[PDB]
Amino acid sequence: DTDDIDEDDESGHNIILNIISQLRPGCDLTRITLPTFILEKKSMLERVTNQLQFPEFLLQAHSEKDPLKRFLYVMKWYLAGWHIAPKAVKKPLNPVLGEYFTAYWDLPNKQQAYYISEQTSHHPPECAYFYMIPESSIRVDGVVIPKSRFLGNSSAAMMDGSTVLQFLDIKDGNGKPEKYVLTQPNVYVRGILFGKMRIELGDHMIIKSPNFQADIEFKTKGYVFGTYDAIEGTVKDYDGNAYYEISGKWNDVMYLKDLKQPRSSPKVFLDTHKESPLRPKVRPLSEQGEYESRKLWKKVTDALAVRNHPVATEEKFQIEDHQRQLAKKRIEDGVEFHPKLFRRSKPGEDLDYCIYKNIPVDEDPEKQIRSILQIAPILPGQQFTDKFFIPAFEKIKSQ
Repeated sequence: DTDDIDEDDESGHNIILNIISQLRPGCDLTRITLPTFILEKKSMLERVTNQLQFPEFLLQAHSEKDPLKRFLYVMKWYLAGWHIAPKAVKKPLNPVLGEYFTAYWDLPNKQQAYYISEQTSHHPPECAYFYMIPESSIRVDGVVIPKSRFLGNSSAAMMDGSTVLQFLDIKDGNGKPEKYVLTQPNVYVRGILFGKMRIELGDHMIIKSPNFQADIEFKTKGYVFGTYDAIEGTVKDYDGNAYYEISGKWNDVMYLKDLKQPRSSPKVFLDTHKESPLRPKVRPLSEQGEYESRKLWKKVTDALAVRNHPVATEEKFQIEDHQRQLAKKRIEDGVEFHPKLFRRSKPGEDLDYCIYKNIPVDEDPEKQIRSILQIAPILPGQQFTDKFFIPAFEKIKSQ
């Protein structure tokens, strides 16, 4: 699979050294087009679902009665997806504005999970996603907000997005659903000058719940601290009491140490080699829309799969130049882009965007499922209608 092949040969590396020579450390990469040979065959909208491929941990969390153990399972679920990634130094395609991707999972417990996402902003880039398992009262909303940076020998996507997880049938002290906020580590590429490129996850990831929190540092390989991919973090309450220390590597084995029993050794917490991922399902291509991820990028990804980069580049240009023309018209007409599927949040809320459709917390799961399926085609055989293309803000006025 080309996602796992490094195509950074001498000619290719020369192309990158070339680009690197125009930039000053600290600048962003919004002005330049990276070559196609550093692309994996997925839109960022779909790459997000890699992170959701271990729903069993989430289902366990939801069924776990003890608040602290429940927190741990959420942390386990959230950490599990990161190693599901290209083996080569490759990144997902930057989605076009209004691009959308939907997917579902048929879960071991015979329920379904549903996923809807859309690219809501181009300058600066942002996409929003929504994921729900109504039959288990589990709801997830989030956004990706990548800020690209050239740093010299390094570059990065500084990840400012976050995720909100809610257990709808577990009420907190307010009578509201138990809520977790989870942030994202930064994604670095090192060795863009000297030697071979390598991706590292980078700084701090935060997980907050009503009763517990964790701050997890994704360690950067020394010089003196010479190992890749390690994490270190503590699970605390809000009175400063530490319960567990997490350690290990996000792409190998992670361990938890019971700080209450300091004689004990760290115990296996998540072994990424032993856990089997569950991949999303997607409607057939013939059923997908013009700006639906896999269909939109199909000619690009076909060319990528056979390593035909002149074609991949040409196909990517036609798509991206088309979007440039659409953006010009908008400015000419005094109009702005408005997402189809996500409504803008009010100030002081957790996320820039949330799915537009009202899905009452205590509504029967069967009714919640029908509401979800009315938002966009997700399951095989579903159809588009004009409503889909109406902006979210117009659809919340009717609601």
